Amino acid sequence: QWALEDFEIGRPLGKGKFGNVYLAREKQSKFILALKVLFKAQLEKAGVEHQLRREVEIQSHLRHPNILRLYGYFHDATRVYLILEYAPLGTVYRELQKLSKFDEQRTATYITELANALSYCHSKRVIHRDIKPENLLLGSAGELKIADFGWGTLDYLPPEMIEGRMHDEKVDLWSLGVLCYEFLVGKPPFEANTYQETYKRISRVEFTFPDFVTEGARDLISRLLKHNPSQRPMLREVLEHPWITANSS
Ligand SMILES: Cc1cn2c(-c3cnn(CC(=O)Nc4cc[nH+]cc4F)c3)c[nH+]c2c(Nc2cc(C[N@@H+]3CCC[C@@H](C)C3)ns2)n1
Repeated sequence: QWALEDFEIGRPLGKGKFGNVYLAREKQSKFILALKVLFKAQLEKAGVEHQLRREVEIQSHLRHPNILRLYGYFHDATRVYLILEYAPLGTVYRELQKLSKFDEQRTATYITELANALSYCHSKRVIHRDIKPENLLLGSAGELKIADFGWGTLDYLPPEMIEGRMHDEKVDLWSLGVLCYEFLVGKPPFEANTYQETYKRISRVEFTFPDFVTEGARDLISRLLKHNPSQRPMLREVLEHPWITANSS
């Protein structure tokens, strides 16, 4: 249905592992959006193709306020184009580089917004499995918006995923705890200088808190960062946690 001709391309917003995402404007409507321009080569040469058709069919039917909407797609001779919602306030990754760390109030609200989005996702049996600051964006109101559902650093992946074992929706609960720690501390709990140092830290669940981390934050992260998935809470408990209710908005 769509074609490059129907849009006016703007500045590059960011370069990713398969191509770049540009600011764009559909000519007739004047609708501002994000144009993820990915190379057919870089994608197909790494056997990724199947995940992009997934991202297409998942992100398009996925309608929620905290989920980057996908309006459509197309593919010319050399490249592949996904027409996406534009997050005026950019990535959470960039915000965290600017601020270094986020306060208890900004963290709680992001976990809440992630939790509500993931709660909606776990209904259609949609598990993200790849939540990380780079895939978390910010709408006009500074509200969190998740991108890239088609699915590499180990940081946010739980033991089950890395060890090649059976995984559930509980994978995203763990990622929420790696994020909650990261947003408050400024680095993820298992951050190491090698894949193998990280693989060991995640496997043995070896992480520490700086002095400033609140007891309620120490609690939630510790509840979420459990090796056995069953022992992790579920989203309705995260949303009802005393640290989240006290500090969220
Ligand atoms: C980078 C980027 C991406 N955007 C998306 C988007 C769409 N898809 N995805 C996922 C994806 O591209 N993934 C991906 C790409 C390639 N290969 C593998 C992959 F997995 C993110 C939507 N909106 C944006 C966006 N908006 C911005 C606003 C401002 C405005 N800014 C605010 C702060 C202060 C100042 C600088 C002004 N800056 S950036 N930025």
